[PDB]
Amino acid sequence: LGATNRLACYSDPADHYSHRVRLVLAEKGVSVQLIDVDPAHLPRKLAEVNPYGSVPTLVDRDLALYESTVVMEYLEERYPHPPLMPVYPVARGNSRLLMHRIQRDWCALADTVLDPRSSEAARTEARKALRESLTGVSPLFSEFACFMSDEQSLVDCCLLPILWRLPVLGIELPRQAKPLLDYMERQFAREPFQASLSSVEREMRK
Amino acid sequence: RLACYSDPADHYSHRVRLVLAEKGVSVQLIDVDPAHLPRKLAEVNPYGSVPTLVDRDLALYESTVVMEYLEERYPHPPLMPVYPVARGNSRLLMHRIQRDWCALADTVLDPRSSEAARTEARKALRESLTGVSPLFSEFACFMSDEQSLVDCCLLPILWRLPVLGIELPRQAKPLLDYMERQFAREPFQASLSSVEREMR
Repeated sequence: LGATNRLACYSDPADHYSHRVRLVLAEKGVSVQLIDVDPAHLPRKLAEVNPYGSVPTLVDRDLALYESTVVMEYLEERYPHPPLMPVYPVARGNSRLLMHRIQRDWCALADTVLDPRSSEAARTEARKALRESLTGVSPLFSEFACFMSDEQSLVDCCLLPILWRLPVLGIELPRQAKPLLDYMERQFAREPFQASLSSVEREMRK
Repeated sequence: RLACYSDPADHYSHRVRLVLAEKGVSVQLIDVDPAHLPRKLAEVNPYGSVPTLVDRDLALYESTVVMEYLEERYPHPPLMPVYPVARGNSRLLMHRIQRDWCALADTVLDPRSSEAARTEARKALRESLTGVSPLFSEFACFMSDEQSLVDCCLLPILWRLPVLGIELPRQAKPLLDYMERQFAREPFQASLSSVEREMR
């Protein structure tokens, strides 16, 4: 009788994967009960719906979804307004490809830097590799208002939680990265990004 | 023609050959040796991965990106449910097939792996498949009554059981029944490489 019946999200307030989803929810303006989870003490209602006990986990009546991209895609399709994906197959495939490249080229490296199981070498090299990669891609931010598009999209939702975390990743971008820095300044100021932040995430910057 | 860079032995490439077969689209298949990466593939895919789909101005890779592209590009016949909830459940089940079954299949087949990891992966895979067999009685396809990208992830692993060193127990009848009809389907037969044939 106590089964889930309202939209809610099990979210680790410190975790960039959870941030992705909180950001997509904030862009959609939908009503959602955020449920903070400690990643070392999973709640019981989460375990009985996600046998991997990962977050973010999105639940609603007769619904349990996890893995951030599954969730984000569910959200884009369930709540079309406003659109965070292009509609036609070519553009849509290019946005999904770019989300996969962000995951492998950037998110993986951030995860290596943050994970206490990483060796010294691994963390340092990843941290350096991530800094050089973002520096490398920076000129592309002079070409579109968002990342590889003039439109807010799930691409941005994947990238922004990492960029928000550069200080906690021990990374600073050089002056030549102005375009990427300008993107960050614009994007962090948007109301939906400001709404996506947990308190612990706020405390990660000034 | 659309072109597809495909490793004829690789289950991930098999997924995309199978989707292409389901959609009946005319495709130039270019076989790739993982040891020797074609220049024209390097030009469009900086990771040198397969399967890779190329059209004019289009280069897609990662098997799920490619499969979803093919579902949206060539809508007939549909390989995904139309509505957001059932589609989310279909994507979730593809994720679970990936982490529970494909990852185990990958460790078995990787020549880099130690013998102990290969042994446990075989056993884990054998048991999970045997456990879900009852589900195959409830639906014509895997967790649905319509051919789907879910089956497309699953079938290349099922095909590969003998090379993985797994036989399903006689009690797994609904799963075997699913295989018996699924393997005989014209698109599935169209999907097989000469090397995949040689695995049974």
